[PDB]
Amino acid sequence: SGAIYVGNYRVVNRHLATHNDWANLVWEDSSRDLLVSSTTAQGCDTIARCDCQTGVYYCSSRRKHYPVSFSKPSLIFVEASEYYPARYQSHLMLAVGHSEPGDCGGILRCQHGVVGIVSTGGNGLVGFADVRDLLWLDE
Ligand SMILES: Cc1ccccc1CNC(=O)N1CCC[C@H](C(N)=O)C1
Ligand SMILES: [Zn+2]
Repeated sequence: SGAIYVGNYRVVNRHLATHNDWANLVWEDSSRDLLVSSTTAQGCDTIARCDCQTGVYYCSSRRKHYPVSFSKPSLIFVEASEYYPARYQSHLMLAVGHSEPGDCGGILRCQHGVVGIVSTGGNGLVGFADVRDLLWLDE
């Protein structure tokens, strides 16, 4: 679990969105596993606007932060799950690092701010949904 709170927006994994997220829907994209809802309170987070390929992520299944080198956002095949059929997930970045399904929502950050959130993984890999291209989150 986990979310990004920037301005009057809450960014969550689309597969973990609540009934309240859907009732306050701003934008969603199944191919990216992202959903953004509106908030009444002002958020605590800053979004990175950069091309960093290193950063640090929070891993809830270890209660620890880990440094990672990750690939640029790209189109990657993801096997069928209970949430989605087998498909290509877009804007996904992979890195070597521990992850389990409940780690989805953990933030990846570089020195410029929030880069993305955990969305997939397994076998010593962790995959992050990028948010750096969503320039509208800042206004
Ligand atoms: C092993 C692991 C580690 C971290 C996260 C997930 C997993 C394994 N489940 C998994 O990949 N999916 C279920 C949740 C939604 C995911 C998606 N983006 O399509 C697909
Ligand atoms: Zn950066």
